[PDB]
Amino acid sequence: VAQGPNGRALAESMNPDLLSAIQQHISIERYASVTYLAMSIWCAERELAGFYQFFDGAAKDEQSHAVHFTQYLIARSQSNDLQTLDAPRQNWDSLASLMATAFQMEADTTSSIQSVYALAERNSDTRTTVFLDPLIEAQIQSEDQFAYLLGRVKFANGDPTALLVIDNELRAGQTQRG
Amino acid sequence: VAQGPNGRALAESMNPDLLSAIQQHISIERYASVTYLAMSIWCAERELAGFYQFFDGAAKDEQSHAVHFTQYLIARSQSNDLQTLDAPRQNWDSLASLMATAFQMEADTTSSIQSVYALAERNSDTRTTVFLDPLIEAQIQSEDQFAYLLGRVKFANGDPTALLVIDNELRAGQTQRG
Amino acid sequence: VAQGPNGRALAESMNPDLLSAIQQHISIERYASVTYLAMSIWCAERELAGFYQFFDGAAKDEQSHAVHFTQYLIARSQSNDLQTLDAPRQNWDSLASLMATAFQMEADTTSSIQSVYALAERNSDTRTTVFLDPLIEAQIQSEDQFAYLLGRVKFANGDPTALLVIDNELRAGQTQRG
Amino acid sequence: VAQGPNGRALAESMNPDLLSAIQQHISIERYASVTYLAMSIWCAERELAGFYQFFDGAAKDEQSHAVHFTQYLIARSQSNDLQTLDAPRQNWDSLASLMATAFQMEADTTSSIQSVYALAERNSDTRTTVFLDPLIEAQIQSEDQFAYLLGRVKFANGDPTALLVIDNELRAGQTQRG
Ligand SMILES: [Cl-]
Ligand SMILES: [Cl-]
Ligand SMILES: [Cl-]
Ligand SMILES: [Cl-]
Ligand SMILES: [Fe+3]
Ligand SMILES: [Fe+3]
Ligand SMILES: [Fe+3]
Ligand SMILES: [Fe+3]
Ligand SMILES: [Fe+3]
Ligand SMILES: [Fe+3]
Ligand SMILES: [Fe+3]
Ligand SMILES: [Fe+3]
Ligand SMILES: [Fe+3]
Ligand SMILES: [Fe+3]
Repeated sequence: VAQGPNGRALAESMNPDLLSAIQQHISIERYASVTYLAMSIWCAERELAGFYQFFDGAAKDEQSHAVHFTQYLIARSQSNDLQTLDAPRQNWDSLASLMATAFQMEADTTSSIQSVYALAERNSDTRTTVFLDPLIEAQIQSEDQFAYLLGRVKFANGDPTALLVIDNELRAGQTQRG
Repeated sequence: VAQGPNGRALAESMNPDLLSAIQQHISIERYASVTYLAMSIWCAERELAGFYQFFDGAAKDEQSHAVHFTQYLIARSQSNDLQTLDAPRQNWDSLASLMATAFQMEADTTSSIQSVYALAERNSDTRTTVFLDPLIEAQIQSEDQFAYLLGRVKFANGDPTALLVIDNELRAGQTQRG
Repeated sequence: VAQGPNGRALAESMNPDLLSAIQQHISIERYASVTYLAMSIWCAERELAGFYQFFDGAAKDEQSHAVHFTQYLIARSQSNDLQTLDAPRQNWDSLASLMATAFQMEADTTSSIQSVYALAERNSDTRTTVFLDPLIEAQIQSEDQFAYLLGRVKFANGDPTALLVIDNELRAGQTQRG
Repeated sequence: VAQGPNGRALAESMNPDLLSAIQQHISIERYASVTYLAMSIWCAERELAGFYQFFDGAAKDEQSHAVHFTQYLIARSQSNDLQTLDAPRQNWDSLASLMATAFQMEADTTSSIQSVYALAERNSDTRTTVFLDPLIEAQIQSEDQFAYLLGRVKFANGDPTALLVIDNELRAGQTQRG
């Protein structure tokens, strides 16, 4: 029985480029987390309590996704390499602009997973594509959800009255088309 | 005991023009169904989640009405003839325009039933008028409901803020005067 | 943030040939639905109440599958295009012939999904293959089920007594190998 | 306040031909009752216990229908006139022949109601058409049910084995398409 790079028994070696891609993606999940924390704060600073609570939960969820990836590397007997985390964006001129950044962040998360997915297929790593399949499925739902929140905020067309109604929806947990 | 056109024992023959009228009306119910599906999609594309859920349920209800009619022909030992279904309308410039089409669709459904009703009376088919009586009663309630939804949307006068409030009413199931 | 063809925020563009293939497949699910409705009617006309109830439920399930696909296009910010629906087949000389058509309809549904799947892989659309994966899994179970119902009816070798026993199985919900 | 023919306060006079038609129809319901009793006995004599129980209940139901009509005449302040009741048919060469007589008996019951209905319309007696409307609705269901039982027995094509299976269905209360 061979030992993998993290010291555990190795079921099958992993291509180093694929390992680096996964380590890089863990950073993207962690960056999404701190970005949603920043967005939560921006919302709280403007008394948008429902948006604040939504993004506060979204930040914890993104961290959970990152940890989920670290567990996969452990399972594959590969080393984790937790990286320096950039500071998030923290300033937006409107809620609509913030929600656009949030949507792009989800689309960018999926793109990163897709890039890892393509590299795993290049290396015939079926464990990794199977591991990523449910995460892409969750990304479709997340993109649908953030397209819903962004589009609903844009529908409000900057009217504070409409944004308060949407804010109360989010505080109630009404955060998807349903 | 005579056998009816669908092969079952025949309680009483049905005039072929009346049969064709019923088969035609089944198509109208099926067309109402796919129209409400199209309207549900239009609403979902604009993040009008409550209107989407309402029309999604309305589409299933219209299909149930169609099946209810096929069961009556079975009960009368008459042949069903499921027809080609036209594509629905799929484009509207506003929610108010969509709701106007929806109201007209309900009024047109009732007109079709009324036409079948008149033909059954011409042929002294009391089974068919008795069968249609509760369906006309349900049409009155449906017309009242869609006049309510259309009128409430028109009252909003295109204000997104008011349409969001109405959207949330529909998501809660507040879809009639009550 | 770019807007997709249906107006929603776009996470990633979709190849137009892949979009048309998905729109075409939605038609196949809707056609399976009306085909199972026709089969339900054929069974009811022959007092095969269990087969009638089975196909009545199967028709609603196929419609649900179609709606599931329309929701995916919404999630991808792609336009739906609900198409004209052909009239179903409505005449069979025996229950065994009807069940053969039903089995082929399920196999043909899977073939259509497989064709969409191959086109998504050609375009590296991992969202679409992930979306279709569970639907292919459900197709395996559906093909297993309809091979079971077809084979059991063929085992009956046209004996009405055996078909009544099977009819009662279906009315009880005994519709799979289990 | 005028007194009606049965002595009670009279809300509106009834045409004597319409009264005789209703009195005649009460006889038809009573005759259906004793016919179903005879059919129950025929079935019991052949150990068809499920068919026996079905027709035993059907006989009581027909009597209830007759009483329902006598109550309407009371409500209209009209005299009842309970008539001599013919002896039922009591001999059949097969269960299929018996079920054909049963189906015709239901169709004939509806025809009698229809004849009363037409006479009430001739006399603009809207109380009577309203009273008969739900009874015609029940007749549609009864005709559907007896077409189902007759057709299922005919499907058995005289095989005792199939008739035993159907007999057990009826004993379990499985007496309609459902
Ligand atoms: Cl805004
Ligand atoms: Cl509007
Ligand atoms: Cl067969
Ligand atoms: Cl027989
Ligand atoms: Fe994530
Ligand atoms: Fe995310
Ligand atoms: Fe999978
Ligand atoms: Fe309808
Ligand atoms: Fe309707
Ligand atoms: Fe009525
Ligand atoms: Fe399907
Ligand atoms: Fe299927
Ligand atoms: Fe009766
Ligand atoms: Fe009866």
